[PDB]
Amino acid sequence: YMTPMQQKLNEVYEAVKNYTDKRGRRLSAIFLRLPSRSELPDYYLTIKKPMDMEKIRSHMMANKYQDIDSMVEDFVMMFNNACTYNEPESLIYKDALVLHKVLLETRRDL
Ligand SMILES: Nc1nnc(-c2ccccc2O)cc1N1CC[NH2+]CC1
Repeated sequence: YMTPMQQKLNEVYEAVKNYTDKRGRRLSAIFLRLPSRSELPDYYLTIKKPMDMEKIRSHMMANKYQDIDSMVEDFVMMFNNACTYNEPESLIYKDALVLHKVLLETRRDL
């Protein structure tokens, strides 16, 4: 069984994962797993602390987050990373902005 804190962390995680735009697209999809270092080596020269949602979920399911802010900080790092690597005109950049706002609104509601 999972702790109440794990259940709250999961509610925040699922809110980001499952958010859909007006067309029904989950903006989380590209963030679930980073490209490999072999695939995209220059990402890892620009981004000093890589993060994706696979990492966050396994940490949460390993009962390692002591509170909600610790998870939020990892999401914020991931979205900051996406917006550092990609240009502001790009779709991934814009998706990261929206999901960062979704994250904060979810934390406020909970
Ligand atoms: N351009 C990209 N930027 N960022 C990510 C990315 C993925 C997960 C977590 C954080 C991230 O920043 C992925 C990207 N692409 C995937 C598709 N193939 C081209 C590279």
